[PDB]
Amino acid sequence: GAMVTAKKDENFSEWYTQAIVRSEMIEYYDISGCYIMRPWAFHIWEKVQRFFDDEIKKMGVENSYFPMFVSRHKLEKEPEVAWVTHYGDSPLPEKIAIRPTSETIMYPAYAKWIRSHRDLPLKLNQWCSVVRWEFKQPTPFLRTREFLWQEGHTAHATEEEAWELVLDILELYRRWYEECLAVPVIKGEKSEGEKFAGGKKTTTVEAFIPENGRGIQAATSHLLGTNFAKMFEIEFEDEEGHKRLVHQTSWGCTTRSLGVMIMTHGDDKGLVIPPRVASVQVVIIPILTGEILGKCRELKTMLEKADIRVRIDDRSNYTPGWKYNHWEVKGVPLRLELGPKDLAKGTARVVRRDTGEAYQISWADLAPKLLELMEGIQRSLFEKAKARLHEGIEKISTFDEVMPALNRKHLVLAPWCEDPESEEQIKKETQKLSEIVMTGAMKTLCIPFDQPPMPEGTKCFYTGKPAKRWTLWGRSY
Amino acid sequence: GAMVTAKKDENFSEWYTQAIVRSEMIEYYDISGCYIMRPWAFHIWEKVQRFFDDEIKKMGVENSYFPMFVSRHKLEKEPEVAWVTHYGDSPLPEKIAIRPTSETIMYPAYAKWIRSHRDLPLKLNQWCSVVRWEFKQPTPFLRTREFLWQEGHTAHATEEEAWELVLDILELYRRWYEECLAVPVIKGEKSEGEKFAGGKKTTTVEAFIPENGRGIQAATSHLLGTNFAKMFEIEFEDEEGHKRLVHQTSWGCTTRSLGVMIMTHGDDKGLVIPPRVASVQVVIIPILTGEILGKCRELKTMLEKADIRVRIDDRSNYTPGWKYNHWEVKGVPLRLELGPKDLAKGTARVVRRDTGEAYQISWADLAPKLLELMEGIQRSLFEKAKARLHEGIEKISTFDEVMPALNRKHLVLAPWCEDPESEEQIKKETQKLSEIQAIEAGDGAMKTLCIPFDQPPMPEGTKCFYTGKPAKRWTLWGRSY
Ligand SMILES: Cc1cc(N2CC[C@](C#N)(C3(C)CC3)C2=O)cc(C(=O)NCc2cc(F)cc(-c3cnn(C)c3)c2)n1
Ligand SMILES: Cc1cc(N2CC[C@](C#N)(C3(C)CC3)C2=O)cc(C(=O)NCc2cc(F)cc(-c3cnn(C)c3)c2)n1
Ligand code: PRO
Ligand code: PRO
Repeated sequence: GAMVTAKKDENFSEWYTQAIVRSEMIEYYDISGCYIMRPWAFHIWEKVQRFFDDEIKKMGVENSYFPMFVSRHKLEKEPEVAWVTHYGDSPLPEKIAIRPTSETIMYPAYAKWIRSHRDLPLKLNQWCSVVRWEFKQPTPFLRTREFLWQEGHTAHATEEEAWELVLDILELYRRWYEECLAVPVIKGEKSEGEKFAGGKKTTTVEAFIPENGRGIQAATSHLLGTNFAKMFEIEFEDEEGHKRLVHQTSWGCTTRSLGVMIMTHGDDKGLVIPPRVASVQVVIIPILTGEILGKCRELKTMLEKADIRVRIDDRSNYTPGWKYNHWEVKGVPLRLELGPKDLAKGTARVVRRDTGEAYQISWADLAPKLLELMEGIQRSLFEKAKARLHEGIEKISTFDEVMPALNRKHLVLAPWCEDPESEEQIKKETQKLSEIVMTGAMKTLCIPFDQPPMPEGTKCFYTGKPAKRWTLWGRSY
Repeated sequence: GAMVTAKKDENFSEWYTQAIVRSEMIEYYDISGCYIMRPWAFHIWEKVQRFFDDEIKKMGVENSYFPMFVSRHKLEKEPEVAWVTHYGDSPLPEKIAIRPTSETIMYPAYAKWIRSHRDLPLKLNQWCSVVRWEFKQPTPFLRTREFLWQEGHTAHATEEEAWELVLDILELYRRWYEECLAVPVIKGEKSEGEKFAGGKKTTTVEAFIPENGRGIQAATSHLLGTNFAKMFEIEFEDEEGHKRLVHQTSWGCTTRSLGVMIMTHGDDKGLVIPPRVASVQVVIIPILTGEILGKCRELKTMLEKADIRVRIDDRSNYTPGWKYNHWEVKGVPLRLELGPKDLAKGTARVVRRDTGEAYQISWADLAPKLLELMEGIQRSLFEKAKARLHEGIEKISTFDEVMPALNRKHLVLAPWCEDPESEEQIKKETQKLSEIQAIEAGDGAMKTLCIPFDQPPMPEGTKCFYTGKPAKRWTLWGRSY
């Protein structure tokens, strides 16, 4: 048999490795930092990809594909980049490099395509792989040297429109995590030191892993503004003849979501998959003759008439207990058992994956009851995570409250004056205090949109200067 | 005013570039061999990809994604590969390679995954890009140094099942080209020298460009057989305990398809895009003031209720004829003109892209008539291309018939004994003659395309059209891409 023996609330690392390995999600590779995405993990990426694609196509964004290579001189305009130097056995003219981001590849094309305001807005997106090479230790799904992602780049006439689309894409990411993956995220504004290089303002959705008390950036949505139009000479004309700079936005989302989705919902038994991204929503396990096996196909067709995803585990050379454990660690939401007594009884027995609750349902009520079951499972999966999230955040006043809260594996919400030097000072002294496999330092995660009230007079929690906004702090990824 | 000045049947080389550039399908990148696929071609790639994906999901094939790099030792296991050596300024402990094809990447994992007969069959597929860095003349879509594709790799317990899957995948490719792209292909078997390296037998579909009389391999499906399992120790335990080798198949299809489609259908005006893959099936062009745009949007919604892809070109800054030409070079099959005189009569004037025939349809009859018209356009495009294909293939007996046919921009179906030395000699001999021909012109070899599945009868005996040996089968020959 193949199941999970590690406990999630003890050795979280080994539990994560077991849950993602013993569920046929990843496979190791001989090249460090890279992993093989098996179909069970990929059919979730497919669902979130199709959803986000439909949504951005409703916004008018069109898909495209730009090369994976970039000339050296077009990238030298403002590391962890990999370069190509040979073709078989001979050297090339210029050493071309692999894309860590397609701004320097697409924007030369944007300047050529954009001439008049009638060419705006230009909204492009592409689904591609991206290489980011670091010495540091790799972690599956979260810190991968080569990850799949979507990256969209838009160019608008005015900054108002650009900012509006930035926020719309951030809302799309919020739905991606909260509605599709049932992982609660916090919308926020990035720090000046934590924001995208060369951009004006960077928006983000942040997630929280309670087991290690670490924050992690789910997705990102940037307002580049005109800072990149200067770098790449992307200009247009209004109906007055005046050459003006375009306002650019860029945004992206990786397979890191999947990893987050796992840590938020897996338990000591393995995976739990929200019914909205589950490749197989209901698995039918026949228990043994032709009558039972043929009735299972009738029930499969019936549930497929309700757009439910059903696979019958008619595999004969496998004990039913092995199928139980197999699909338990797989994370399938509802498992459906049908034996001979069930077929005679005219009912079936389903066991939900989140709580283990058993249900006896008649065949005439099977489809709507399973719909209600999946909806309730998704809602509860999201609510438990929301509760853990808000119990993992502490509202503080001074810095003397920081180190206890960090030790409780929590985050802090503090009044901050946004002095960029103060953030580095705070990181340094939090690391120093933690010193007494990753750092113990505390940095900014975001400046949440849902801003709590700032009282009449107020004070920064570190420098004592007048505080500007509430900031989320914590040990991060 | 992006038009197409070139003539397709005169300067075809330039016509292709004009048709693909002034439709805003491709854009040029500073690195040779790499091209930017703008949305107008990518929304065709999207449709063919959704089609093939649904169809292979019916076959139990599940999608995945393997890394884009391969180790040196695992790749050199028995070229045109791009090798990564540095990160920033520092070199690497081992040099890695960018994938030309992911056999050496997936198959080490196959060896780990297959243990018993219960793990078989195993059907994987991935949609990604591959980098073949040939340093010859790059052609958009046709021969690029970086191109998108799907590659599917399967492993079975017996070879009959593997070959069955091979032929099913090849049929899926024939549907991809003839039912989606409306481009006729020929199913066939690759020669012993042109088959996939290390494989047992390669099946293929071939397409024909008449303007330069060239054959081009549309897609491919390989029977690797037992050969790769020997390389990567991919074995399983039989139902009886005997340890045996898997039988593997590998198949793939690239963006080249799109390219071929263009060459098959575009005319002197620009693109012609088959309606089953077109991003905009019907373009509504207001003749230019809300009285007209309102009815345009009403018709847009009504046609959308019939799953018709409609975009209304309400850009008031251009003349209607400019819009006509702009959506003609893009190859939109149907153009719906709605003038102010049309609003009182309650009709609209629809013009199709392939023939130019113009119809005037009532608003109520709009949806079913446009459905019928798109079906007819698809049928007529494919049937015209199929007739052109059968006009361009010459059935021959002697090598004396070869050079005439090749000079007519044609292919030859000839009885062949299938000895590989014979193929190489015919290649060299056709080149050594086409060059002597072109000497007196102020400025060409022929190779095997496929051994078609629909073999004509082979009379008793019959001599190979080049060597005089007893002929095996009718092979396709022509100048290749
Ligand atoms: C899956 C994924 C997604 C990402 N991004 C980047 C873009 C983004 C999106 N979208 C955001 C901007 C974050 C939202 C995303 O998810 C970034 C990375 C990444 O740095 N991988 C390189 C790498 C390899 C490795 F072996 C180890 C490390 C490492 C780092 N610190 N330590 C201690 C080890 C890092 N890996
Ligand atoms: C788009 C694409 C698809 C392919 N495959 C991959 C799979 C396949 C499909 N489908 C099949 C093998 C046909 C089944 C296909 O077409 C192969 C290639 C390719 O060799 N590109 C490298 C290249 C660059 C270049 F600048 C020039 C040349 C060149 C070659 N001869 N001359 C005179 C110039 C070649 N380019
Ligand atoms: O990688 C990043 O962080 C940004 C967002 C997508 C494109 N560049
Ligand atoms: O590259 C090729 O020719 C084959 C097609 C599938 C993968 N390998």
